[PDB]
Amino acid sequence: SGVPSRVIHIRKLPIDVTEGEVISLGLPFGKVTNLLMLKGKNQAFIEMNTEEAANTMVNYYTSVTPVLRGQPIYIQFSNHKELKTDSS
Repeated sequence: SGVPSRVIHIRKLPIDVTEGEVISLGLPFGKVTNLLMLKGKNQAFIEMNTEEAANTMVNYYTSVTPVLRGQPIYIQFSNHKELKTDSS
């Protein structure tokens, strides 16, 4: 059944790109509730307002990968409950 997936961990992405793109892809998936580009190890994390959104994000990308102006940026699920906002 449903899979606890709210945060979408974007891989193979040069954290720093533009949101309009990252979110642009999520548009059809549903709605973006947040987009934090962790420059750390080139990894982004977006939060979908609906479960059907988060899933479709990675699920659909299960085969087809999204790129940026010619830069393929993988979109995978998260590895934690939910994205924490700094410290409130």
